[PDB]
Amino acid sequence: AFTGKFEMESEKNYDEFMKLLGISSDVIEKARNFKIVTEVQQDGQDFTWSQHYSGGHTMTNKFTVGKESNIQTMGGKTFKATVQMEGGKLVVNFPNYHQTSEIVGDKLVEVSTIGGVTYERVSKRLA
Ligand SMILES: C[C@H](CCC(=O)NCC(=O)O)[C@H]1CC[C@H]2[C@@H]3[C@H](O)C[C@@H]4C[C@H](O)CC[C@]4(C)[C@H]3C[C@H](O)[C@]12C
Ligand SMILES: C[C@H](CCC(=O)NCC(=O)O)[C@H]1CC[C@H]2[C@@H]3[C@H](O)C[C@@H]4C[C@H](O)CC[C@]4(C)[C@H]3CC[C@]12C
Repeated sequence: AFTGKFEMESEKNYDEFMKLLGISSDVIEKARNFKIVTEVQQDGQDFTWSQHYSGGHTMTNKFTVGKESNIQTMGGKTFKATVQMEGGKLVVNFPNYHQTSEIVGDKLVEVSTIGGVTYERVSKRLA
């Protein structure tokens, strides 16, 4: 149950990480300067995050954890894989991608891998 409103303030390897994944400039220009917000909603197996960035564009995804072909990017591009829970933390696995998504303490903490190279992110809640 990841639900809430969270503000980000940490980006590590950000400009290279988001390019490799397939952001041209759109989300990364907004993240480096303004640092992204979100509103999350989890209904057991069913999941939704909605994110918002500087000019007040929305990007959402809605998927069922352990189900496939409903999951989409910061840009909102759809993909097919199996999102998995392990210790209550959400992960996908790909040839080119991996990541893991969790709550530590009261703070929200994410650690990600593309092409074998690492990203990590940090956020504070105010729901
Ligand atoms: C507000 C931002 C948005 C990320 C973004 O779009 N950044 C562009 C960039 O990284 O440059 C992040 C910070 C940490 C994220 C959370 C962490 O992964 C932990 C936690 C993981 C859950 O599985 C789903 C909700 C969420 C709260 C995540 C939702 C949302 O994703 C958050 C709270
Ligand atoms: C940073 C990556 C990818 C960004 C990207 O590929 N952008 C391409 C584009 O913008 O064109 C983000 C975007 C959306 C994310 C997924 C969606 O938010 C849904 C899902 C949520 C769980 O916390 C973790 C797994 C999972 C499945 C997320 C894994 C990391 C993804 C795939």
